[PDB]
Order: sequence, then C-alpha cells, then structure tokens
Amino acid sequence: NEKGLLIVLSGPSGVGKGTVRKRIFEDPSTSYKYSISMTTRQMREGEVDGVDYFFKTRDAFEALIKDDQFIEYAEYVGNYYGTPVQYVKDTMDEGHDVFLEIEVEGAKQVRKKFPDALFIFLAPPSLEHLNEARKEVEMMNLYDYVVVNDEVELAKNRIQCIVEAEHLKRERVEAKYRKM
Amino acid sequence: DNEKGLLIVLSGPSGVGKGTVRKRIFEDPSTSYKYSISMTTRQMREGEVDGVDYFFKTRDAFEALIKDDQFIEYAEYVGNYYGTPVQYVKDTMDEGHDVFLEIEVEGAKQVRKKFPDALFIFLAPPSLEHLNEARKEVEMMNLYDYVVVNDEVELAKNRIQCIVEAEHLKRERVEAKYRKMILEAK
Ligand SMILES: Nc1nc2c(ncn2[C@@H]2O[C@H](COP(=O)(O)OP(=O)(O)OP(=O)(O)O)[C@@H](OP(=O)(O)OP(=O)(O)O)[C@H]2O)c(=O)[nH]1
Ligand SMILES: [K+]
Ligand SMILES: [Mg+2]
Repeated sequence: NEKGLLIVLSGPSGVGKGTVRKRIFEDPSTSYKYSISMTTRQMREGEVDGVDYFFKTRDAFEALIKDDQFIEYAEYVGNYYGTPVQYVKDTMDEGHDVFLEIEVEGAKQVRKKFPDALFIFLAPPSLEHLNEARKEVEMMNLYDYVVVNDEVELAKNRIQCIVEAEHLKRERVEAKYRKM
Repeated sequence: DNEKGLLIVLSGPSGVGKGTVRKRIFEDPSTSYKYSISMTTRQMREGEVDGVDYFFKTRDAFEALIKDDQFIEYAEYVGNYYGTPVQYVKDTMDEGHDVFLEIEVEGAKQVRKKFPDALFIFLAPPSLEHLNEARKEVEMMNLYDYVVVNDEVELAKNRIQCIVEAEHLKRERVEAKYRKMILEAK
C-alpha cells in the first residue's frame, strides 16, 4: 500500500551524520521513526538497552545473522553493529517513514533487500572548499543523493527537500491513484 | 564536460493551472531558472507583450519554422500553434543555467523523446486527491518523474522548487563534478 519510505543516511566517519539526523528529528513539519541498532559492545554509563542500542552477546548477534535478521551489519574493532529487519518492515507497513543511520559500506547490503530505499550520502565541507577526496567520492557510488554538511541547518533543509521530493515521485503517486 | 543546466518541464491537463504556477515561480527572486519564451500563432491578448509572454508569429512563419526543425516541440491547442524554440534552450543549458518549459501534454511527449533525462513534473488537479476522468489523467502521467497537486499556487511552487533542488543533489550529477575536479587537478 502506501508503505513508508526507508531513508538511509550515511557518510564518512566524523562527518556529523548524528548531528544532522538530530536536527531532522527536531523538525515539527515531519514525523520520522528511527531504527535502533543492535550491538555487541558493552553498555556504557548513561546508556539504556532498547534506547541507545539493543545490547546483545556476540553469539546472539551471530545467531541473528544466521537467521537473516539484519538488513545490514558490520564488525568494528571486534564489536558487531546492525539493523534489525522486523522493526523496519513493521514500521514501514504501518505507513511511517523510517531513518537508518548506517556506516558507509553497509548501503550495498541494504540495497539488495530494499532497492527502492532513499540513500543519502552526507559529504564533508572540505570537498567544497577544495587524495582523501578520492576515497570519499568512491563511497558515494552506493548512494542516490549527496548533501554537503556545511552547516547543520542547510544540510537538514536539503535532506527534507529530498524526502519531500521522494513522496512526490510519479511511480509512487501513480500507484496510489491506480490502486484507488 | 561543462556542467549543463537541467531542463525542467511543467505540464499536466488542460485548465489545471500550469500558467498560474509558472507565473508565480518566475515572480520569486530566488528562482534561478531561465524561462523558455514560447512561440505561438494565437492573437496577443490585453496585457501581453511580444517577447515577454510569447513570441507571436503568423501560421505561415510558424509552419516554415516547423519545416526547418526549429522547435524542440510544437503542438496545436484550441486551433493555434505553440512551440519551444530550439536554440534558446540549448544555448542556455550549455551556459549551465536550468531552463524551464511550461507546455501542454502533447508537447511534453516530444520533449521526452529528445531529452529523456529532462525533469518532467505533472501538475495534477486537486479533484484527483479529493476522491473515467481520473483514469485518463493517470494514463497521462506515465512518462512523468513527479506529480504535484495544484491545491494552492504557493504550495505547488514550493514543491516544484524542492524537486529541482533535489535533482541538483543527485549523486550521478554530484559524483561527476567531484570526479572531474579531482581529475583536472592532475
Ligand atoms: N506544447 C506547447 N504548449 C504550450 C507552449 N506554450 C504554452 N503552451 C500551452 O498552451 C496552452 C494555452 O496557453 P494560453 O493560450 O496562454 O492560454 P491560457 O492562459 O491557458 O488560458 P486558456 O486556456 O485560454 O483558458 C497552455 O496549456 P493549458 O491551457 O492546458 O494550461 P493551463 O493549465 O494553464 O490551463 C500552455 O501550457 C509551448 O511552447 N508548447
Ligand atoms: K510556454
Ligand atoms: Mg489553459
């Protein structure tokens, strides 16, 4: 039906994707859901299970990998991080747009399962001020749109526009009227 | 090579208000696009100026221009010719400026044939949203990239502006700019 969009935000480490995502979620003009990732790293002071992350053992995470229960996962410095599939599918089926915040290479995994998801790459402003740039540009080929994080407000506006445009796409709007 | 401007095509059914939305778009000083001034054979109306609203032409001259392949597209609407002159569109895109067409649906089909990567926006009546007329309107949108409802002129303008902004952020376009920058530093 009118399933919600899957919106995938990534970019190089330290680019400020968390900060931009937080700005997007402060905007009252839209209402998004957020996929809380699973991790095998230890819970740190102040963190709460099912809020910051779902904290699991390495054996549990690997059992879930085996059962195809992640849209994407990766291992960083000995700890798994990944996106549980069921929350995403259920939330989209309820009509809600859902954001994933993932690391860059994970887009290939997501696209295999959700080829029509909206992939947004957040680029550092050092690209617009201009070797390391080659690596950053190489990362982009997995994504649909590129937004420079020059200022948090401007980046948020650009992303909101991209999402609004996605809701106006003909294939989506056409299907809605056809099915009616 | 040189980064070309986008070709933006606004169309949709008779009487949906393409003219009114286009007019509002070009009253906005933040609008970056260049408007393609069409040729027509219809009579000039009170308040219109030759070379602003349209380039007004005779049927003989318009038909000679058709024969010489001087239109990206032309159509007949209510017994008059309307068409988009070719050189202005090509020159303006080549200078890196986005170009905006406001045209009827038969013309838009011809543009798609020549510019398959142009941005096609279908302006829909709010009657479709409210609840045979609908089916025909849906068939008309098949070639289009986006659908914008003309519920309010200001709202339609804003949706269009966002669509064009989003297309400027497309990775293929952005990736090609950066790949070129990196290459020409060498
Ligand atoms: N193919 C083509 N069409 C053009 C071109 N220029 C203008 N048109 C269309 O020709 C139609 C008539 O234009 P106009 O003569 O200026 O008349 P209008 O202002 O539309 O009032 P009228 O139709 O007489 O009540 C419009 O479609 P609508 O009346 O449906 O628009 P809309 O959605 O705005 O109704 C225009 O979009 C062109 O270069 N090529
Ligand atoms: K026109
Ligand atoms: Mg009209």
